[PDB]
Amino acid sequence: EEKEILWNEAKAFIAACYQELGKAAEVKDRLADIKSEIDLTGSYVHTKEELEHGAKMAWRNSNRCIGRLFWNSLNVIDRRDVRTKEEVRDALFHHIETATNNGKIRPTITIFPPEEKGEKQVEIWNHQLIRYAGYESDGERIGDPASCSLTAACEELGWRGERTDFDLLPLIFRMKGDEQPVWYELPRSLVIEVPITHPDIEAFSDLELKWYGVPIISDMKLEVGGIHYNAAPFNGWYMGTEIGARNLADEKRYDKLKKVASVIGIAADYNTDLWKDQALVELNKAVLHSYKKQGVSIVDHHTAASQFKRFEEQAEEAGRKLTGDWTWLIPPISPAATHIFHRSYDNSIVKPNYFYQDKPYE
Amino acid sequence: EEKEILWNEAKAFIAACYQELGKAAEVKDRLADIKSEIDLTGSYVHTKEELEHGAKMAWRNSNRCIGRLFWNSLNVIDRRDVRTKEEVRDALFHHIETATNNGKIRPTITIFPPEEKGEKQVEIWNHQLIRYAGYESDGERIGDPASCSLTAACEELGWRGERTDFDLLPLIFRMKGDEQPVWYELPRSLVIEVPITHPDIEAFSDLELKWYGVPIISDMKLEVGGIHYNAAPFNGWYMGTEIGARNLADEKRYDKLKKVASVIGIAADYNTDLWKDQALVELNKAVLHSYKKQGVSIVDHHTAASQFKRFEEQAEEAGRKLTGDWTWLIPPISPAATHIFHRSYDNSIVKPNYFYQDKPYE
Ligand code: HEM
Ligand code: HEM
Ligand SMILES: Cc1cc(N)nc(COc2cccc(OCC3CCNCC3)c2)c1
Ligand SMILES: Cc1cc(N)nc(COc2cccc(OCC3CCNCC3)c2)c1
Ligand SMILES: C[C@H](O)[C@H](O)[C@H]1CNc2nc(N)[nH]c(=O)c2N1
Ligand SMILES: C[C@H](O)[C@H](O)[C@H]1CNc2nc(N)[nH]c(=O)c2N1
Ligand SMILES: [Cl-]
Ligand SMILES: [Cl-]
Repeated sequence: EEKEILWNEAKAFIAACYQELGKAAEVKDRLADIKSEIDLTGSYVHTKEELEHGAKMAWRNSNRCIGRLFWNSLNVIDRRDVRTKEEVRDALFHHIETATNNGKIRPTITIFPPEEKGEKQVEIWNHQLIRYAGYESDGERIGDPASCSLTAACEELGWRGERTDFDLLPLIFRMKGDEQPVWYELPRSLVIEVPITHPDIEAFSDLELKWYGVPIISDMKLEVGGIHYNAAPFNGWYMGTEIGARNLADEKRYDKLKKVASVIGIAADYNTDLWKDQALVELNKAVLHSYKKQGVSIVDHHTAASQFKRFEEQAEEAGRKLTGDWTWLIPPISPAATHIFHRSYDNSIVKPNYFYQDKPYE
Repeated sequence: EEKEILWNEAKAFIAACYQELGKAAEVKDRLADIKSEIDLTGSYVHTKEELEHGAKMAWRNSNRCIGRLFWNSLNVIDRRDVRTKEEVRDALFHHIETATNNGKIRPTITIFPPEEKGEKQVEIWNHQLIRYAGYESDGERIGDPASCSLTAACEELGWRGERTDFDLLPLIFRMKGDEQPVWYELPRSLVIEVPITHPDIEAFSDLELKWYGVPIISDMKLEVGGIHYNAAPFNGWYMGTEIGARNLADEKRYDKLKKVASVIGIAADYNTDLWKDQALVELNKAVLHSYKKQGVSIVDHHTAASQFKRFEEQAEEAGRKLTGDWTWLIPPISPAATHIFHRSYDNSIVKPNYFYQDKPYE
């Protein structure tokens, strides 16, 4: 049955991929080649063209992503050749470097060898290649609470964090055959961080807030034509709200809204004063201002929504069905000021796509 | 089949209603009475107790309502006895008066005779008993655009609006047997309006904004035990965002955000300045402040969310399944600052409930 799934998915993908690439006539021969290869080896190997476009199609089908307009300009790095943890580490290091691009962020995906028969060749433990550690012990909470479990797992493996609020987690991944994952400290020269300041309010720097430049999802599975790339880290640039309205605002994250209200000089006593709402706006203005001042790529949620509208138009123009998750597409601040809020979306799963997978820790 | 639907719904409602009222033992006899009455007349008549609790159950099942905590304190006015348009008008006038309660708004529903065999006894054309007219002609737009079609329909019937931005629409409803609906101008002494001022910014009054005190939905069908009350106007108090973030903010409504940005002294040039977001906050602070200053009941979205959390707890406590529409429950500003955003809801339709129905105009 597993083979049948692979072949069925392969047929659907190769047809669709080759149609889009204008290689329609080559479908029959390519499928035959694949049909034998599956019959022989229990799997098949993508061409670079199929892989590159498959990763682009997968971004295009990401229902929760508001930034899908630029799906076709995705930078794909093919690292199916890696065999050693040294190679994995250097690929991950390289991904950070080239994607960061001195602030002018390049949407990039590095693709590692896929699962053979459910067996992972490489298993990345990081949720993001760049993320802050989190600590919770006897009342004392430090750093990013969302990283508490991974941090504890890393401290099992001989790593120790400095316990600032912004400890960079090391890269941690496990190779096929090894029982334990290895970990490597990130070179600080590879990680751009942005100090959060406010354009008008000088006291905002007293919060001593900062965030990393590049969000690189590293725990999701890329599925292309029945092939499971469990290790394929990808990145874009931040939408400001992700940092200002969530990472730094959520009670179960950095929980900074009360201190923001204090530095911007407003009371945090009454719900009717809408101080949380005011704090969210100024903090999100601070985030956008800070990234721009440092020359690190970022987009506000209004501009992002406009771009997503173009994506919707582009999709209809090309005769493709649009899919999307309304609950995720709406920004967490002023969503009714975007068009997204005022229309509906089909939340169907189309492949190729990126999927969740179980954590090896926890 | 229609009778079978009525009887099936009647069985489900009477059982459930009487369980909750602790009148469990009376279910059998009451159902027999109903079974004969349906067999005889093609319908059945609710007791005052069933009607009152049915309307309360219906509010409790309103998936899109964030204010369901106070479902059991709903003030039910039984006007199934009305036969004349004079009686309908005076009932509607009375509803406005008693619900307004000099600002201390009482959640109230006035229930008119139900459909007999799909035939409406009374047909209310108003979307809300109190709403502003809207005009669009050769480029010129005046008032509330959402009322454009109803306003045009009213001006067919001999009514004429003054064409201010806040013309009160007349009550307009049609009686069984009449081809045309009648219309009655609202007494201004019955309608509380709130001038919008800002607590800190004096120039906000230059916008000359205002809104009516009491939102009274009048075009929805209340369904109770198979009985269709197509005319049953209900009201609560406003959540501030409904006015500040939607009615006065939407481009297809009053579209006031640019003028708000001007009076609060910020530029409306760059998306990255988040001026819309800032304008939304100050305008919503203005709305809340204004209603409080006038002693007209209103609730901010944070407090409302807290109350809705209690409703969720109350529901689990009493062993009732919770249903809700996530897309409607989240407030249009700072939704991620509420618990609603961070959990999911089953959007199943439970009866009794309130439903949409076709407009007689349009
Ligand atoms: C170009 C800049 C990009 C922007 C501004 C953007 C924007 C967003 C945002 C705001 C989210 C929601 C994240 C959250 O709430 O946690 C998101 C989710 C997502 N984006 Fe993008 N994105 C970008 C690039 C990409 C790229 C390059 C890919 C992959 C090829 C991608 C795939 C996804 C996926 C899979 C999710 C869902 C993750 C999840 O389920 O939690 N995006 N995007
Ligand atoms: C007590 C004060 C109340 C508050 C603060 C409240 C809050 C809300 C809000 C904010 C909405 C969304 C409206 C919109 O976005 O257009 C809503 C919808 C709704 N509420 Fe309530 N509500 C209250 C009382 C009531 C009452 C008394 C009923 C009926 C018995 C009711 C039934 C509904 C229904 C049926 C809807 C959905 C209307 C639609 O589908 O568009 N609510 N409520
Ligand atoms: C590619 C990208 C761009 C962007 N602007 N922002 C992001 C952030 O995306 C996130 C941020 C946090 C969680 C998440 O979901 C992936 C995990 C998978 C395991 N379950 C929890 C969610 C995805 C990514
Ligand atoms: C009872 C109540 C309380 C409250 N705070 N706010 C409202 C406002 O509710 C609305 C406000 C606008 C539209 C609407 O929906 C009913 C119509 C039915 C016909 N289709 C369009 C929506 C419901 C009601
Ligand atoms: C398409 C989408 O369902 C629509 O814009 C909804 C979203 N959530 C909402 N929520 C409320 N309270 N009121 C609304 O009118 C809407 N509109
Ligand atoms: C329960 C609900 O789906 C959950 O809170 C979602 C809502 N929408 C979201 N949207 C984004 N972009 N990111 C999120 O983490 C969430 N969380
Ligand atoms: Cl993030
Ligand atoms: Cl309204």
